[PDB]
Amino acid sequence: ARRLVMLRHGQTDYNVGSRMQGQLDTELSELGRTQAVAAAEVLGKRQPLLIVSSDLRRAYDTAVKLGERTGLVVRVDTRLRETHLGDWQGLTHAQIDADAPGARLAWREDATWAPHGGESRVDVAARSRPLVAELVASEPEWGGADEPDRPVVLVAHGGLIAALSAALLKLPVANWPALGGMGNASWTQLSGHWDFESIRWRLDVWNAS
Amino acid sequence: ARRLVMLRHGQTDYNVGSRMQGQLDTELSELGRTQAVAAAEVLGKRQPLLIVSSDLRRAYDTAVKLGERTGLVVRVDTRLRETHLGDWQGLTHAQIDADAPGARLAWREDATWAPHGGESRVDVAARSRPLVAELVASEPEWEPDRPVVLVAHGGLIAALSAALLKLPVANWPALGGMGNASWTQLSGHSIRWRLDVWNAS
Ligand code: VN3
Ligand code: VN3
Repeated sequence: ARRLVMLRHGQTDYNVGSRMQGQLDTELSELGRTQAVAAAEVLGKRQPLLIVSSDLRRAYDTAVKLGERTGLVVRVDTRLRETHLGDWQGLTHAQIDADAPGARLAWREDATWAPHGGESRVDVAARSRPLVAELVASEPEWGGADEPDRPVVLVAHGGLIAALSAALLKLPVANWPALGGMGNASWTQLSGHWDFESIRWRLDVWNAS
Repeated sequence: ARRLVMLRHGQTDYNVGSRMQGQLDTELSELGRTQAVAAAEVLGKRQPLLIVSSDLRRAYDTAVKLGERTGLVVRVDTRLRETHLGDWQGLTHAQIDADAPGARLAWREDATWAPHGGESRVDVAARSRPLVAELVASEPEWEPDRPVVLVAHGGLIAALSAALLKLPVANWPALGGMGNASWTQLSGHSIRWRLDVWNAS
């Protein structure tokens, strides 16, 4: 079995202000940096095989602390970026609700709906799922005989993680909103048991702190 | 929206020996009581509204440590019992696999399959889900972030959670087994449930 760990970036100042980011490249807050230190310790002990991060700095900075704790290089991939949120980037929840009452809630319940200029959950899965497939192909050590519990660690964002997870689990799109919201520096683990499609993923942990 | 928290029982002696329990009333082990304390600590802080426990002692006792921690009567409902596992109750993994090779694994992948004499995951969801809807009706208070806590079992939690999420039966095996004294949180916003936490320790 292949263990896949997915870590949401630590707290940013925008998170503190309930302000939407998307692919705006915001900074970790001080608290966010200490969160990343704490998470690296926990995940470091699990002895990751590999670290792949979103190139957005809030994720990348989170990933670098795990790299320091484990002596692994941090690989970077734009396909792990958070959902592009188009017109909503830079606005707060309150601001969005004032303009479009009910649009946020509606967005949340429809995995095919994108904000104007942005991405849907389905779009994000379409870019991120093949990356997991590439790592299955490129990392023979993963779930291999020697050390089969050593996880691949993807460091990213909450939207990306829900989308990628639902897609790996092969939930129908209509059910993707069943997956909730990750905490800052919280993680999710899937296991892939066994062609890439033949892999059967299950959810071991959603949103551990 | 309403928070629903579901806690699996602490470790039993049967768990250490990979021995199936079902609705056999087995006991918490030493380590299991310890686990139940620690979990009581964490979950007490979220200021639970109310507690329902399976009447099985491994679950009931687990619930008690939280009840003590926060001062509420641990309500009991037999509808929170673990999957009845028929012929498998009392048998070990090694034992089941020797008699019916591949049945145990295949069972995990089919929410509709029951051990002979026992219940399927679909059966378990149908009997336990009415308890949640009853608590929706009979409990006005739903401070709306205070959680309702169900203390129960790994099978029951997976099945009930999948049913609340309205996952298709075919996808119910997407949910992996809960750790001992680990918990899950659903949020209900008919109501649409989402998964906030699966198998936190
Ligand atoms: O705040 V995020 O990009 O998960
Ligand atoms: O082994 V338990 O009844 O979840």
